[PDB]
Amino acid sequence: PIFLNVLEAIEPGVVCAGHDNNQPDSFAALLSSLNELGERQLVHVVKWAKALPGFRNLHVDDQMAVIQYSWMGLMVFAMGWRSFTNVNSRMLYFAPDLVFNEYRMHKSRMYSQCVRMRHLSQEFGWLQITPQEFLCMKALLLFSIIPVDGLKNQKFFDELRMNYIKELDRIIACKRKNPTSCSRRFYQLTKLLDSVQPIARELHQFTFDLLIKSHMVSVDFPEMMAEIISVQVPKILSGKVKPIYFH
Ligand SMILES: C[C@](O)(COc1ccc([N+](=O)[O-])cc1)C(O)Nc1ccc(C#N)c(C(F)(F)F)c1
Repeated sequence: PIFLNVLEAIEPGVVCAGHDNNQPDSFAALLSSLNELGERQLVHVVKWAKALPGFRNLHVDDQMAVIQYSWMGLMVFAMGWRSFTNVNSRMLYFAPDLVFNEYRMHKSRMYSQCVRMRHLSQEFGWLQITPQEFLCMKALLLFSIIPVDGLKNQKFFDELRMNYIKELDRIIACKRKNPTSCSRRFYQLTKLLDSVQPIARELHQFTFDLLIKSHMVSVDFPEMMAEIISVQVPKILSGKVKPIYFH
């Protein structure tokens, strides 16, 4: 299983937020830690993406763009998996040192989004998503958001995305002789993948609004994140960059 061996091999390890859990919870501290954790994960998402089969085929400018557009969604999906495996969806496992209970979900002012991610977390269990399906679905997520005006080399991207879908087909067919069974599974997985997008959108909107008023609530945005929120996120929010839904 060359393809799956690679996905397993490059899967990022544990990333901590550096949050002070000995301090009473506050909006400013919780968000600063989410921001810092976001940036720490981006470092790994970039290394992960660049090590993915065929990613180098993409034009250099498209590589960066795709990573930045998919950043939020990729983190959402992996976070939901961690919440399921580590705490059976009882809380949201953003990081070992940044676990959200309902109180934190509320204090962060991201309650609706957190609840949707908890539901996603539960879905991993309800649908009995295997670790290999998770890995392949997450890679596919990276190739699920593009600009209307197109990428520099759209054809290369279309080929790569198609190949990742084919790998998902193979993983689904592995140990499934009945085509009907494969079809139902593909339906379930693509429906689950689609559900990630609306969640990332709510987080993008929240993050955008927060940055614009950051100086009013004492929230610290890392240099890199601020740039991406001000340059890339608005393209998504204004409809210039859109997710590719299956349904
Ligand atoms: C509020 C914020 O810190 C904003 O972080 C951003 C994350 C991504 C972008 N972006 O443009 O792709 C912008 C901002 C945040 O949502 N941070 C995090 C940090 C870690 C994780 C994880 N795991 C998550 C997520 F995805 F679970 F919501 C969110």
